[PDB]
Amino acid sequence: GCCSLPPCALSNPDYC
Repeated sequence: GCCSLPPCALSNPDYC
């Protein structure tokens, strides 16, 4: 999911 994908985690910091 998002939190294990660097580009996604970077854009969704509070979510992760």
